[PDB]
Amino acid sequence: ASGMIVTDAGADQPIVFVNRAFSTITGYAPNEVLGRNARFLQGPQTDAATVARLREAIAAARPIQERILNYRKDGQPFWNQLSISPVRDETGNVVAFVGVHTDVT
Amino acid sequence: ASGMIVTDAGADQPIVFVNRAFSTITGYAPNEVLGRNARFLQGPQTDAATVARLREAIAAARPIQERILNYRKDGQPFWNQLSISPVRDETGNVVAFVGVHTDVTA
Ligand SMILES: Cc1cc2nc3c(=O)[nH]c(=O)nc-3n(C[C@H](O)[C@H](O)[C@H](O)COP(=O)(O)O)c2cc1C
Ligand SMILES: Cc1cc2nc3c(=O)[nH]c(=O)nc-3n(C[C@H](O)[C@H](O)[C@H](O)COP(=O)(O)O)c2cc1C
Repeated sequence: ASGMIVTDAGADQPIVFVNRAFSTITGYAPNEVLGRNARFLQGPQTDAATVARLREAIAAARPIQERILNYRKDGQPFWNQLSISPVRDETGNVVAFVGVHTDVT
Repeated sequence: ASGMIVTDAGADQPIVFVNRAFSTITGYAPNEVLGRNARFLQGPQTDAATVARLREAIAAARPIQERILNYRKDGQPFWNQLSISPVRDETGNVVAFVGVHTDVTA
């Protein structure tokens, strides 16, 4: 099953919602991630260039997909196939971001 | 501000998340809507042909935009500029639906 992360659009894109599969994949319960930026999933072997592409895409509200090394709550690394898209209203304002992720280890 | 509704993909699309603007626009608190299909926003002056287009688009997981007459919790009508899109994983599976809505009553 594919995880889903919804964040606010501004400040530092705090997580406001995760689905069941997010917890299955990452080992984190919703209560311990809500209000945090999803970058806590990253760790020592995460590719910095991949992180920088995500950072630029979110800043510009551009859709992006990456395969990124993430870490479960218990510290185990896994390959996360991640897609992020902005959610926009009719006037083009960004309301939220939505991420979908799949463990492709 | 623009409301956002997230629903499950399956089983008549129950609401799983709303943002604060959803409550400002509709008068419903999250507790009052979680687990329900968003059609409780409709009422007797809602255009049946618009509802049909929504029904067919959601069943097909096709993005759709419509202006639809909706009703606040206490019954006040408002025009809802609504856009609904599926959320897909890399294999194309629909994970959720996301709706963004604005009160465009003149
Ligand atoms: C909706 C959404 C979902 C995200 N999901 C993930 C994720 O699953 N894994 C990850 O490493 N980063 C994820 N990110 C990216 C980080 O939150 C952050 O944007 C990224 O690391 C770049 O920013 P930084 O350089 O400030 O950390 C997500 C971001 C958004 C907006
Ligand atoms: C994510 C999402 C958000 C929705 N938001 C609204 C809304 O704001 N107003 C509305 O009248 N219907 C909304 N709907 C549409 C109804 O939930 C429903 O799909 C539509 O009325 C057609 O179905 P029916 O004939 O089975 O009621 C939304 C649906 C989804 C999936």
